[PDB]
Amino acid sequence: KIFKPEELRQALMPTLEALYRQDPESLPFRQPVDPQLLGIPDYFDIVKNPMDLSTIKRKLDTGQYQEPWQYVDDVWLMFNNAWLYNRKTSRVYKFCSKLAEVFEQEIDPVMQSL
Ligand SMILES: CNC(=O)c1cc(Br)c[nH]1
Repeated sequence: KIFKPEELRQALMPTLEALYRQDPESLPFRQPVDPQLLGIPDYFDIVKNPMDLSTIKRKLDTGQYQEPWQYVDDVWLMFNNAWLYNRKTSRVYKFCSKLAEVFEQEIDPVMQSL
Protein backbone atom coordinates (compact mmCIF):
# COMPACT_ATOMS: atom_id res chain seq x y z
CA LYS A 1 0.00 0.00 0.00
CA ILE A 2 1.47 3.31 -1.21
CA PHE A 3 -0.23 6.64 -0.46
CA LYS A 4 -0.68 9.51 -2.88
CA PRO A 5 0.29 12.82 -1.27
CA GLU A 6 -2.91 14.73 -2.02
CA GLU A 7 -5.01 11.69 -1.01
CA LEU A 8 -3.25 11.33 2.34
CA ARG A 9 -3.70 15.07 2.86
CA GLN A 10 -7.43 14.93 2.13
CA ALA A 11 -7.86 11.97 4.50
CA LEU A 12 -6.02 13.45 7.45
CA MET A 13 -6.80 17.16 7.11
CA PRO A 14 -10.24 16.99 8.85
CA THR A 15 -8.52 15.61 11.97
CA LEU A 16 -6.10 18.54 11.99
CA GLU A 17 -8.87 21.04 11.26
CA ALA A 18 -10.74 19.65 14.28
CA LEU A 19 -7.81 20.60 16.51
CA TYR A 20 -7.58 24.08 14.97
CA ARG A 21 -11.30 24.66 15.50
CA GLN A 22 -10.93 24.42 19.30
CA ASP A 23 -11.05 27.93 20.82
CA PRO A 24 -9.48 28.63 23.23
CA GLU A 25 -7.74 25.27 23.46
CA SER A 26 -5.82 25.36 20.16
CA LEU A 27 -4.40 28.84 20.82
CA PRO A 28 -1.09 27.81 22.51
CA PHE A 29 -0.51 25.31 19.72
CA ARG A 30 -1.15 27.34 16.57
CA GLN A 31 2.45 28.59 16.31
CA PRO A 32 5.90 27.26 17.28
CA VAL A 33 7.04 27.92 20.83
CA ASP A 34 9.62 30.72 20.71
CA PRO A 35 11.53 30.47 24.02
CA GLN A 36 13.33 33.78 23.50
CA LEU A 37 10.14 35.74 22.80
CA LEU A 38 8.41 33.98 25.69
CA GLY A 39 11.32 34.31 28.11
CA ILE A 40 11.51 30.60 28.88
CA PRO A 41 15.14 29.72 28.11
CA ASP A 42 14.77 26.26 29.64
CA TYR A 43 12.27 25.11 27.00
CA PHE A 44 14.62 23.48 24.52
CA ASP A 45 16.49 21.75 27.36
CA ILE A 46 13.34 19.71 28.01
CA VAL A 47 11.66 19.70 24.57
CA LYS A 48 14.21 18.39 22.07
CA ASN A 49 11.78 17.99 19.16
CA PRO A 50 9.31 20.88 19.10
CA MET A 51 6.08 20.46 17.22
CA ASP A 52 2.98 22.60 16.74
CA LEU A 53 -0.13 22.73 14.58
CA SER A 54 1.27 25.17 12.02
CA THR A 55 4.27 22.90 11.45
CA ILE A 56 2.04 19.80 11.21
CA LYS A 57 -0.17 21.58 8.66
CA ARG A 58 2.81 22.71 6.58
CA LYS A 59 4.13 19.15 6.57
CA LEU A 60 0.72 17.85 5.54
CA ASP A 61 0.50 20.46 2.77
CA THR A 62 3.97 19.68 1.35
CA GLY A 63 3.93 15.87 1.16
CA GLN A 64 6.21 15.40 4.16
CA TYR A 65 4.14 12.47 5.50
CA GLN A 66 4.54 9.33 3.38
CA GLU A 67 2.44 7.26 5.81
CA PRO A 68 -0.43 8.19 8.16
CA TRP A 69 1.43 7.03 11.29
CA GLN A 70 4.07 9.70 10.64
CA TYR A 71 1.36 12.32 11.02
CA VAL A 72 -0.08 10.64 14.12
CA ASP A 73 3.43 10.61 15.60
CA ASP A 74 3.79 14.38 15.12
CA VAL A 75 0.44 15.10 16.78
CA TRP A 76 1.38 12.99 19.80
CA LEU A 77 4.82 14.64 19.91
CA MET A 78 3.16 18.05 20.23
CA PHE A 79 0.98 16.69 23.06
CA ASN A 80 3.79 14.94 24.89
CA ASN A 81 5.98 18.06 24.73
CA ALA A 82 3.27 20.08 26.43
CA TRP A 83 2.57 17.40 29.03
CA LEU A 84 6.28 17.25 29.93
CA TYR A 85 7.06 20.96 30.08
CA ASN A 86 3.96 22.34 31.84
CA ARG A 87 2.25 21.88 35.20
CA LYS A 88 -0.72 19.52 35.13
CA THR A 89 -3.23 22.25 36.09
CA SER A 90 -1.64 24.94 33.84
CA ARG A 91 -3.73 26.36 31.02
CA VAL A 92 -1.39 24.87 28.39
CA TYR A 93 -1.57 21.39 29.92
CA LYS A 94 -5.36 21.47 30.29
CA PHE A 95 -5.74 22.79 26.74
CA CYS A 96 -3.41 20.05 25.48
CA SER A 97 -5.57 17.40 27.16
CA LYS A 98 -8.66 18.79 25.41
CA LEU A 99 -6.94 18.60 22.01
CA ALA A 100 -5.83 15.01 22.69
CA GLU A 101 -9.41 14.08 23.56
CA VAL A 102 -10.64 15.62 20.29
CA PHE A 103 -7.85 13.83 18.42
CA GLU A 104 -8.68 10.48 20.05
CA GLN A 105 -12.45 10.72 19.44
CA GLU A 106 -11.70 11.36 15.75
CA ILE A 107 -8.53 9.62 14.55
CA ASP A 108 -9.76 6.02 15.01
CA PRO A 109 -12.24 5.77 12.09
CA VAL A 110 -9.88 7.68 9.80
CA MET A 111 -7.05 5.22 10.45
CA GLN A 112 -9.45 2.30 9.95
CA SER A 113 -10.32 3.75 6.52
CA LEU A 114 -6.68 3.97 5.40
C1 LIG B 1 3.00 24.66 23.83
N1 LIG B 1 3.38 25.83 24.63
C2 LIG B 1 4.00 25.59 25.80
O1 LIG B 1 4.24 24.45 26.19
C3 LIG B 1 4.30 26.67 26.59
C4 LIG B 1 4.39 27.98 26.27
C5 LIG B 1 4.68 28.62 27.43
BR1 LIG B 1 4.97 30.54 27.71
C6 LIG B 1 4.76 27.74 28.43
N2 LIG B 1 4.49 26.53 27.91
